[PDB]
Amino acid sequence: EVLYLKPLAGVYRSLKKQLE
Repeated sequence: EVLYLKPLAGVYRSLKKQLE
């Protein structure tokens, strides 16, 4: 995870529909 690398990158991706 590295503090917030994976937490912000998964939450933001899925919401923007896998970041279209």
